[PDB]
Amino acid sequence: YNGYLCIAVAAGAGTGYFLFSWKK
Repeated sequence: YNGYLCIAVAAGAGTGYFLFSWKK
């Protein structure tokens, strides 16, 4: 049930904490 698309990248991006996503 909806387990892909913007999931791998998301989880992959936000795998750790935030990363560049919320670059300091």
